[PDB]
Amino acid sequence: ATDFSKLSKYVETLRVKPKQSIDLKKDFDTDYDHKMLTKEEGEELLNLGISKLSEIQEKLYASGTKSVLIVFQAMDAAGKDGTVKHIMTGLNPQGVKVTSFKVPSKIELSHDYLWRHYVALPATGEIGIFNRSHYENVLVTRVHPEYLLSEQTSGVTAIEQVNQKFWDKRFQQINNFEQHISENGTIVLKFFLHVSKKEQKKRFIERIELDTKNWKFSTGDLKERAHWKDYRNAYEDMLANTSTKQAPWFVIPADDKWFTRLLIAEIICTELEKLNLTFPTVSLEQKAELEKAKAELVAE
Ligand SMILES: O=P(O)(O)C(Nc1cc(Cl)cc(Cl)c1)P(=O)(O)O
Repeated sequence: ATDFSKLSKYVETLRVKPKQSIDLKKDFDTDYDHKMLTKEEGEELLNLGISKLSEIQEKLYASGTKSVLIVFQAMDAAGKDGTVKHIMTGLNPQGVKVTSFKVPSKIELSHDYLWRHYVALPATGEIGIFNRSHYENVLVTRVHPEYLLSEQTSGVTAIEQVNQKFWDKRFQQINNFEQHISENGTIVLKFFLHVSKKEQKKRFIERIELDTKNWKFSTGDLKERAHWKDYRNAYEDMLANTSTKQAPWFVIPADDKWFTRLLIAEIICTELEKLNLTFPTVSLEQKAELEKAKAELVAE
């Protein structure tokens, strides 16, 4: 009945189940038109979600036991960078690291495609946010197989060699990677921000018309949009083969940003709450030390 219980219920429908097939036009909304709360209420609940998340982070850091890896993927202008900024703003910098994986360096191209991601994994007690991730290697690379030609370790000397079997094998490799880290103390949560083609267009135009922001918009941004369908295919096949119970994907409607952020904060808090984190407790010995310390201070 409660608005929070409505949200909690709705959130469980966003998890990609391991056995399901994925049609992003039909099975998953870019916009939710049955919202259980107003924007204003959503904004106030998001702030609580960020505070709860900061509390969890501090308990995680003080514990130094599990690590947390949060992956974000999205089409351009879905609101991924803003979502990451908004979260980061409310967390302590000491225990939290954002890595944005760009075009690989020459050195990175001299290792397997997973190496730079493995290198950047979170240490125990830390939270690692991959803003773009290892998944780029079954997404941007799949839409533009020509990139595989610069990958010395990938074994591809001509794009005609690349077929469904090449992608199936990357999905297995990615799954093995995430299972391993999951079996060795890392909680893995993956978010695809799902924005409609129409809303992407409206965001592109809005930016182009802002004399304050339009220095940021290139011709290349259109080019990736012209591959909308190829990206959708790549995303579908990936979500259908790399969401496990242990490392789930969540598809988040991205067309209303406040709602996107709310949902992501909720899911992260919900999932991390299963860890039952608590702050350190003060033992009798420690209590005696405190009382002694305070006595000495007062005695000065
Ligand atoms: O990652 P975000 O989606 O937040 C991205 N926003 C954005 C906006 C426009 Cl109108 C065009 C393009 Cl190509 C991107 P950013 O500029 O915040 O990184």
